[PDB]
Amino acid sequence: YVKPGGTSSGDATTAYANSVFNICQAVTANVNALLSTDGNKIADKYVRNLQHRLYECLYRNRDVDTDFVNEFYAYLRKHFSMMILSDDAVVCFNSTYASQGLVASIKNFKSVLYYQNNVFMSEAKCWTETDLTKG
RNA sequence: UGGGAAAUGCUACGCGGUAGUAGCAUGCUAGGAGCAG
Repeated sequence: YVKPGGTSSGDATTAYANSVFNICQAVTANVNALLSTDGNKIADKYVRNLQHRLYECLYRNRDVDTDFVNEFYAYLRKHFSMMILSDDAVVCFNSTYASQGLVASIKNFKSVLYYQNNVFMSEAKCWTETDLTKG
């Protein structure tokens, strides 16, 4: 037969490929969440200036810009920490930021998967934990 | 007339080598089993 696509199982680099794909999904959810917030009601200038610079570096500038890449990566490390196995993830994220939609949430992931993978994540499958004593 | 070396044995000490014994740690290999995505 002819396999249209998708990963096989019996090769040697499946776990690493899935991990990279997972990280890409998370980062693009964060980018989408940040750019769809009205800039007239943001917090201290820093983040709103960051949003402006982000749109510029995304759609206007042609080649790569190293410093802003470093800055955004540092921001993500500050407010969005991930531990990643092959397609299994746990995220510890600042809640007050996600309240105003400055970082990801489950609705952003649902939208990203719907338009980038052609599957519909049902929110009854994910889980959200408020306490930190229990892991 | 206020001058002494070696060959033998004993004992003690240390080193070296040899063997045997025991312990410790590790590195490899092989075998078998279990868990996870």
